[PDB]
Amino acid sequence: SFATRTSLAADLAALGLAWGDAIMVHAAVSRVGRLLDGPDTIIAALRDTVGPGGTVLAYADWEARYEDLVDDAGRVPPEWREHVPPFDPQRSRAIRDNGVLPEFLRTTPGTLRSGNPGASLVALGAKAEWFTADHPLDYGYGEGSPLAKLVEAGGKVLMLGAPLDTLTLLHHAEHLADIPGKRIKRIEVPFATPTGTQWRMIEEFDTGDPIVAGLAEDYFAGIVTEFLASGQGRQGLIGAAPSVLVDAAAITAFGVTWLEKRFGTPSP
Amino acid sequence: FATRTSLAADLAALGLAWGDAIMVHAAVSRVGRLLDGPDTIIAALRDTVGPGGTVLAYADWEARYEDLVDDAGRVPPEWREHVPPFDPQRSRAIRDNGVLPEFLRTTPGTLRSGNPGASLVALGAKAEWFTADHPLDYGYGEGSPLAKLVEAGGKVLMLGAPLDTLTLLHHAEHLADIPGKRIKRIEVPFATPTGTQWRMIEEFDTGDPIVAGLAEDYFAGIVTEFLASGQGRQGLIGAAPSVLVDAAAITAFGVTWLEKRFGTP
Ligand SMILES: CC(C)(COP(=O)(O)OP(=O)(O)OC[C@H]1O[C@@H](n2cnc3c(N)ncnc32)[C@H](O)[C@@H]1OP(=O)(O)O)[C@@H](O)C(=O)NCCC(=O)NCCS
Ligand SMILES: CC(C)(COP(=O)(O)OP(=O)(O)OC[C@H]1O[C@@H](n2cnc3c(N)ncnc32)[C@H](O)[C@@H]1OP(=O)(O)O)[C@@H](O)C(=O)NCCC(=O)NCCS
Repeated sequence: SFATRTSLAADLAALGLAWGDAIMVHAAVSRVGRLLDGPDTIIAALRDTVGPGGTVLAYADWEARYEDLVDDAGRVPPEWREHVPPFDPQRSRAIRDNGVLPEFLRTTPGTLRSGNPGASLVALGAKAEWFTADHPLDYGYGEGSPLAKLVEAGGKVLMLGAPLDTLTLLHHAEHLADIPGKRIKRIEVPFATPTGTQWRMIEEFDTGDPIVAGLAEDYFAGIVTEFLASGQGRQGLIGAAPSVLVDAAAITAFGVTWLEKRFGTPSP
Repeated sequence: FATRTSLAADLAALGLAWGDAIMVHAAVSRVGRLLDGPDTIIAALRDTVGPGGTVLAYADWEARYEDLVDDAGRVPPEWREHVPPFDPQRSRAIRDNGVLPEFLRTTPGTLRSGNPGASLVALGAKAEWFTADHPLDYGYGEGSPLAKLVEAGGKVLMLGAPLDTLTLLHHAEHLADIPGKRIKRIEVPFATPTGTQWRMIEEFDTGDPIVAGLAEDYFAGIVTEFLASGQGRQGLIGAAPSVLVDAAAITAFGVTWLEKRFGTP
């Protein structure tokens, strides 16, 4: 009844994960079933399937409880400024909303973590340095971001039993979409540096809610559901977890088209 | 919000001092709302104790393979090379001990000793010494990290944790001169470059009391008697009722406690 490193690797190959792939994972680890090495079995199986030339990624974000204290400008009151732990890509935890897997991947030796805290990705493998280098601090889900690099490299996204609305790459589609009324987030962020804490205003399209008004919180799940119903992507079990594997470029373009058909003015 | 500074003040108020080697057993949920989660506790401990001190915790490890028993403690041959081997840098801390040992283990600079079931994690001035050369047999006895904590005059902090989780009292069980001590043997897999390598580990069993006739949680009674004798300190760390005891004192108290009942003075 134990799911092993070998058995999960076989499930991953059966679903379409291939040697050399760059694979970003969204997991609901409890749905995989009985795991012999806990969540680390999932990470190992992904690395076994993808080989030393591939890369395993996950969405990290970070635990910034201090955001409950910021004013309407997104700035930290002076009374709290020196009590807020600054972001350090090597020490700051992955956000707890994203599950156990991003944090377990972050603390796997060799894993790198990009520099934009809220948009940070973790990467482990051959192109981890490229994925995590020079993450732009403003609009960190757009051009030059790890998500943009995942599309460029022909990477893939694996929903390992996770709800389909957690597909972070669709925030990149939100950034690219040519639509009016895009919601913007501004937040002050402290960065750990060799000379001490540096504070910096971060501006981006807001990813805590849909990019524009008139959308349900989980409307990403609808985009993926329509994507799968249209015959794109792959479906199958990884352990006990029903899973979907999609092409990063395909789901991004589908998401942009989806948004621009509904709120934009598309071509034909 | 409870902050790094306020928790460090609570720790100093309770008796944690500059340069101390402090071993922590925590129930993080009782400390209250923390601005940097459990890492605030680790930071406050290092701030209170300073660069000359050391922060420690009991790591153990998740050896779910132990559920594939055989009563002599051996892994069936079909599983011997599917069992995840112990790697001191990569194996997780056991989850029975709470989130704090694992958060401390993955703090950069933290080291972890080589006896998997008895493994301690240490961060600070003497972390390399504390975690070095952990004997594979009787890893709660002489030359162990727990013995080194006693030797260094360290302290143990029960940070809202149930008092029976005080791992150092297993060292008192090892030291106690008493008959009928129960012994555990188990096969343990170690990760090596050429594949998994095995070690038969022998130790006094720490899953149950050292001898028969004791309550499962009798460590908590020992700590209560220790405090009732006027030793150690109690107080709040954040919202967490806490106990701070001297490692050498509680060990000697524990040895005497066991030797009054089953041994001889
Ligand atoms: C929210 C969500 C994570 C909840 O799913 P979940 O499986 O219940 O939570 P996790 O993924 O962290 O899995 C936890 C499992 O891993 C194990 N686990 C967790 N921490 C562990 C630890 N320190 N040691 C050993 N095992 C551990 C546990 O066995 C646990 O299973 P259990 O509670 O049944 O015993 C999931 O629905 C999801 O959304 N995943 C994608 C997250 C994401 O990418 N979000 C992006 C922002 S929208
Ligand atoms: C079993 C025991 C750990 C349960 O106490 P607990 O406080 O409920 O569990 P933890 O210590 O791991 O604290 C978890 C808290 O830290 C936070 N936390 C846990 N994981 C987190 C994560 N990835 N990110 C951010 N915060 C996290 C949570 O806020 C959680 O509190 P909540 O779930 O109530 O909201 C405790 O009773 C105990 O025995 N501690 C001593 C253990 C020991 O040393 N045993 C020795 C062997 S006998």
